Amino acid sequence: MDDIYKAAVEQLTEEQKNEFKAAFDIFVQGAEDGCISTKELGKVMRMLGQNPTPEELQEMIDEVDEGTVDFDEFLVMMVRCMKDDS
Ligand SMILES: [Ca+2]
Repeated sequence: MDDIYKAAVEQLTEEQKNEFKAAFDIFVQGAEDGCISTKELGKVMRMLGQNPTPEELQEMIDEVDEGTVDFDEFLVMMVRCMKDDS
């Protein structure tokens, strides 16, 4: 895994990582596919209680993308968004 991504992922509990993977898995044909689309990214995040805005999703795709989001990118984006709660 990318070392910076570890900055983010180390913030997650094991319970969180498992919950987040189960949510991500809803949005892929797991037998064939490892990424969700950029529209689905907002959906999985919202499934986990986050509410990213449309500008934010594009920014996150610009900054964290290594169109498509794999599981570790998704985790980093979750961590980012988790930190904008008020
Ligand atoms: Ca839990």
